Amino acid sequence: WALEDFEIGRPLGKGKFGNVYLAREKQSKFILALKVLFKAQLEKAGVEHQLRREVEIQSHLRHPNILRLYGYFHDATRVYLILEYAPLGTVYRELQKLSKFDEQRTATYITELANALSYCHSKRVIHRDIKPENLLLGSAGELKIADFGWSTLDYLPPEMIEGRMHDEKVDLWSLGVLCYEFLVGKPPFEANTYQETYKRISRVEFTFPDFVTEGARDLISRLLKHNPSQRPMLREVLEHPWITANSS
Ligand SMILES: CC(=O)N1CCN(C(=O)Cc2ccc(Nc3ncc(F)c(Nc4ccc(C(=O)Nc5ccccc5Cl)cc4)n3)cc2)CC1
Repeated sequence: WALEDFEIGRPLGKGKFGNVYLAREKQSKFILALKVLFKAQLEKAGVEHQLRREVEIQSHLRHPNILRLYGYFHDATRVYLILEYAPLGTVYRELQKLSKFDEQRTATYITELANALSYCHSKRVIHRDIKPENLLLGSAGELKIADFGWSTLDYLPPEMIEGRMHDEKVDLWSLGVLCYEFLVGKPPFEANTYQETYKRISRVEFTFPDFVTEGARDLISRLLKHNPSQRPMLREVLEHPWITANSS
């Protein structure tokens, strides 16, 4: 494949490593997404092997709630990734529109995530940074995870900011933060400065608005335990009463 094989549309967003553009395959007129990463920019970060980790990951890993990488190619100065196109966009933007999701919507998202993350883990794959700007939406409103790593302190667990050994439990922490932000509208450790957020995350200082229900409080509080070992398994998250309360 090559750049001349596609019609490029408007950009969809991002900026640091690569922008991601609307694309159309010239032959089929089928819609898909196209990421442009810069080779030199990748070499300075030293993440070139992490880009290869993705290409190797994507040849094995398939899940309805994870974006398919269809293929890849490269010219003299760029690396192009032929991605699946999530036509409803990023969860980040939905959260700005709706300000906050309701329980039934949050519970569905978290289940889709727990199923996704459960699959990833069982094949020795830890996602690093699940956050709203890395979560996309399918045509049926379903959660789709972009990226993995190549991988703001807001979603990082205490082990990572405090420089400790880390596990797949980092993803369980993120899920907790992601659940809180969904329900209340803002992340639980939000502060004015790096120093506060660090302190707050380190010490797990967060509180709940009165409206958050007992069940959601419980699930989130389990996920945001400082001790990673004390956090639940994805099995237990899927079998939590609040999750299985908010499901058909
Ligand atoms: C309601 C409505 O009319 N909408 C929904 C809101 N909306 C959008 O979200 C724009 C939008 C539309 C479609 C996509 N689809 C998609 N396809 C494949 C991809 F690989 C992909 N990857 C991206 C694309 C963009 C971003 C991104 O901008 N993230 C981000 C980074 C920093 C700050 C904020 C954000 Cl959202 C992250 C991942 N995006 C991504 C964005 C415009 C259209």
